[PDB]
Amino acid sequence: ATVLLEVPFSARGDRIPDAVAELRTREPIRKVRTITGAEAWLVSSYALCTQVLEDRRFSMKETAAAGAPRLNALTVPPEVVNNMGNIADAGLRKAVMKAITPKAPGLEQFLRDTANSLLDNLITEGAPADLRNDFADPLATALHCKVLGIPQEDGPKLFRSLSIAFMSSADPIPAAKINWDRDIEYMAGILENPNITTGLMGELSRLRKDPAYSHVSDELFATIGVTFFGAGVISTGSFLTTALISLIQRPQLRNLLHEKPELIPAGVEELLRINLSFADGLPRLATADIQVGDVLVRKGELVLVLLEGANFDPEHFPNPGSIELDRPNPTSHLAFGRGQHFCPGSALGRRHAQIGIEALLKKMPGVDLAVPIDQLVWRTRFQRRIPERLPVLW
Ligand code: HEM
Ligand SMILES: Clc1[nH]c2ccccc2c1-c1nn(-c2ccccc2)cc1Cn1ccnc1
Repeated sequence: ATVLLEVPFSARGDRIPDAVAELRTREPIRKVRTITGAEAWLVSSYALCTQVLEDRRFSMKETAAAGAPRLNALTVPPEVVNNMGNIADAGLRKAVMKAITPKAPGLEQFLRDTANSLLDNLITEGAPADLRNDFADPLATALHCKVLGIPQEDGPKLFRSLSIAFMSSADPIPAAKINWDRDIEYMAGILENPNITTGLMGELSRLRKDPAYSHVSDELFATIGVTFFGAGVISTGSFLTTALISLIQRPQLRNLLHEKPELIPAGVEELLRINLSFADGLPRLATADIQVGDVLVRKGELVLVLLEGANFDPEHFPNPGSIELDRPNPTSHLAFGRGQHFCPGSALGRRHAQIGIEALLKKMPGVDLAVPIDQLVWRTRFQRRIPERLPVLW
């Protein structure tokens, strides 16, 4: 006898397990066990993944309900699960979304300058270089300090919360509350700080004193800062790190993009499609009995939407493991989700990766791994897949 299939399958972010394709073919919705011991339905085809994400009766908010089957323990207060809904109810969605586009004057130049400085320091120090800890993550951190309007020198401390805050744990995590409460106090201070006049926190600080927002809570204003910094930094740093691996493993593509950088946006869209940065399926709780494929999902059950299930589905993306810059459906992947909860940072995440890759290919056209790929150490029980270090030479 064997136990019920456990998720996640593998923390490795450099290859998809052969098993995903066999599951998609045989049982594109099927029962699994999460690290908490809960049962869940794992959805792994493009068609069924999009069905679940576009039907709000598969609820994000309700995943936080006491007593629900859980993917993992919350590392945030349960109200944060409904963060975007709370932002919309407060009348803040348009302003928040406008502040996190990559369009502010100077933003892209700042990204380019920062990437080039980071790369020059690595070149000066000499190979090998760690492209996660000394390039992708500092680039993400610097970007989000700029986007939020907060001092660059405050970035590293906020960043160091994230190796715990985005854990995927069976049990509550005492350090997550300590860091959460500290980071909330920081953002509350930022809202009171008269020098903070630009970016997301500068805008929230003005709206906070506007009569139309006088009953929006100071807790929610601070929560927006903490959550958008953390989600954006972990998501862009992790995605860029594992996209760099996929690029380095493809010398012909690396060379093509170095030679024709106008193709980098199309290359980044494929790197998004094939990205394994999300370590777990996206969780939703059924609020009704709903037919998904051959399974009648019952009210109260947990559903997990496997992004790489959709994004490597050959029925939607032929030759799914190959990076093709001429696909007819290039942005139709699920790397940013789909539906009500589609990532509000998508444009920023694209631009962070495009500029980081453009800068890397110009400065380090010969970039290559400095260790055999199997020597990368994949972080476990985390909400992202990332190598602890990414050692390269050039
Ligand atoms: C390449 C980078 C990124 C990737 C791959 C990514 C991916 C995703 C995905 C898949 C979702 C959907 C979650 C769900 O439906 O359960 C999402 C939601 C979200 N992302 Fe991103 N993200 C990235 C960058 C960012 C950035 C830069 C920010 C902010 C600065 C951000 C903020 C958020 C927020 C606040 C949500 C929640 C939306 C909601 O619950 O409605 N993300 N992201
Ligand atoms: Cl949840 C959720 N929903 C969101 C919607 C919009 C932005 C963020 C979130 C989060 C979230 N924030 N966060 C966090 C923790 C500390 C600092 C900054 C962020 C970790 C998670 C994810 N997590 C937690 C428990 N299980 C999953």
